[PDB]
Amino acid sequence: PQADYSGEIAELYDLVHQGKGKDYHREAADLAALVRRHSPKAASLLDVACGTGMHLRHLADSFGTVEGLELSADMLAIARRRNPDAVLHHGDMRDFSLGRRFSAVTCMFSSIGALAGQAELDAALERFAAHVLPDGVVVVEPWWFPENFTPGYVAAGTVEAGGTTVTRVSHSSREGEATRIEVHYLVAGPDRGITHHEESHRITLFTREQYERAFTAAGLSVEFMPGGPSGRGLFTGLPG
Amino acid sequence: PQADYSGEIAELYDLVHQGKGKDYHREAADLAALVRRHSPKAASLLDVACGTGMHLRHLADSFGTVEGLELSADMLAIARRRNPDAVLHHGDMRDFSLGRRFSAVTCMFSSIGALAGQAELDAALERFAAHVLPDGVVVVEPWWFPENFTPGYVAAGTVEAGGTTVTRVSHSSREGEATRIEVHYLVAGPDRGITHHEESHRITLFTREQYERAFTAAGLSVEFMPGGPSGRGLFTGLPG
Ligand SMILES: Cc1cn([C@H]2C[C@H](O)[C@@H](COP(=O)(O)OP(=O)(O)O[C@H]3O[C@H](C)[C@@H](O)[C@H](N)[C@H]3O)O2)c(=O)[nH]c1=O
Ligand SMILES: Cc1cn([C@H]2C[C@H](O)[C@@H](COP(=O)(O)OP(=O)(O)O[C@H]3O[C@H](C)[C@@H](O)[C@H](N)[C@H]3O)O2)c(=O)[nH]c1=O
Ligand SMILES: Nc1ncnc2c1ncn2[C@@H]1O[C@H](CSCC[C@H](N)C(=O)O)[C@@H](O)[C@H]1O
Ligand SMILES: Nc1ncnc2c1ncn2[C@@H]1O[C@H](CSCC[C@H](N)C(=O)O)[C@@H](O)[C@H]1O
Repeated sequence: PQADYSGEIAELYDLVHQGKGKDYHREAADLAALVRRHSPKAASLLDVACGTGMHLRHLADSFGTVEGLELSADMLAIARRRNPDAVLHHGDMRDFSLGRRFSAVTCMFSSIGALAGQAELDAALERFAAHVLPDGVVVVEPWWFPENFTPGYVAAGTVEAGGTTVTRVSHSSREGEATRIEVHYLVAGPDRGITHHEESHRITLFTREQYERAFTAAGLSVEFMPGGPSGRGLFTGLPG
Repeated sequence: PQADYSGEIAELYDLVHQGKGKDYHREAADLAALVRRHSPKAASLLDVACGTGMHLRHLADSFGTVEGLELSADMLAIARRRNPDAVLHHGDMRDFSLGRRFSAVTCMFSSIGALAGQAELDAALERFAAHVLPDGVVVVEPWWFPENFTPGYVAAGTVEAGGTTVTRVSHSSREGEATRIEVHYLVAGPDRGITHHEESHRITLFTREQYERAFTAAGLSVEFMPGGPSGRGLFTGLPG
């Protein structure tokens, strides 16, 4: 299985997540209101691990200048197509340097959990702090805390769009201090026939203290609020 | 991919077909009624390619004595558990010889489409007539005809049993004189994780007249009723 968000997996991302019920329009509106709460006059936003650019496409309608960073070229391609007039960088949230700062730096949908341990987490928070304006805000949607993760969780759904049926089923286990989530897809359409795809990801179960440590090492005050877009809450941090 | 109805594919059969809405109770009832129409005092019944023995289990409530014949040892094992007091034979519809005759010889759910070519169809029908009593009836549920099969058809459904989620997705193409149906499964549960399975079959697209000629060569009068249990109609033959 792949772990790199590429190929047909990357192609099926938007369809499966929309079918699961993810509402990027609501999420972007919530996020713009969160940002303006901590930074009333905020005018620009860097979305880190922006994936297919779905958040940016909507954040564009609340913020004058949006920008992305994304490690997977195949995810980035879809995002650039969707956000043709924004700058979207190919790069790595651990070690990136855009030479500018934004009112908000966001990292959504637990993309932070692709990092391996405290050192990587710390390095990414430090980069997020390096790209935020002095009156701005950094927003990170965490993965589950270890005590709130349910090993053995099964998600299964099937959606169809434009002649094609796509079933996605995931199963998750605890693997050391991370979730191993294994995801299988069957994709069937009249002319193309049926194929099976798979991916597999390790998503780190950082504790609240570990996120907090990373924010604080970056010069950011930190606040957690439970709930948020995926039930995992949101951290925000403010420089100074 | 397997073609032989074995292993996990055989274990999944009942759940997926019942999940798809197949009602062997109502089909058994209909079949028993149809049998009696033609042979009012009918007492015994042979189910050829009986698979998991689902029809047999309900036909037992209508006919004094039921028996089956199945090629696949793994399907048959399921059928023997389900029908512990009936005789179920391990054998081939193309050439079996049981030593006795029955009021009804049935062959249901397009099992007859595993045969290729007029010679095999003929052979099977002559065996069915070699096992029917003189006042009894042969019932064969055909596959689609070449004129009414829908190429490109995709089926997808999900069912859950015992904590396990099973998703089955089929694609069907016209592969010459048969339907190629390729079936994929994803099976997931909290304790067992996810597993993928696949089968693929050619199911022969015999014309109406090919079945008619098989029944005729076998000594049976033949009638066709459109619709039937699965949309494909039903043929019935009476020795004579
Ligand atoms: C709702 C719920 C979820 N979970 C965990 C279980 C499983 O690891 C995950 C939900 O699985 P999913 O719905 O198949 O995954 P999701 O759409 O959330 O996407 C997640 O996994 C994919 C692979 C990542 O790209 C994505 N960034 C993640 O959010 O979240 C829990 O532990 N408890 C819960 O109540
Ligand atoms: C609804 C419909 C279906 N079809 C064809 C398309 C496909 O070949 C078949 C439906 O496939 P399915 O629902 O996946 O299959 P089904 O449950 O009927 O099982 C069939 O294929 C399996 C492999 C055999 O063991 C079984 N003996 C067959 O009935 O029927 C048609 O031609 N016209 C139709 O209107
Ligand atoms: N080190 C890294 N730097 C930047 N992006 C990364 C990364 N590791 C993983 N990712 C990206 O993180 C994303 C996780 S999926 C979430 C994508 C998007 N934020 C959304 O909400 O839909 C994928 O696009 C993946 O390629
Ligand atoms: N030559 C042959 N003789 C006997 N059974 C056969 C066969 N070729 C295929 N089969 C059986 O045909 C069945 C098709 S599935 C239909 C099974 C059952 N009649 C039901 O209605 O649910 C499978 O059990 C397969 O193993």
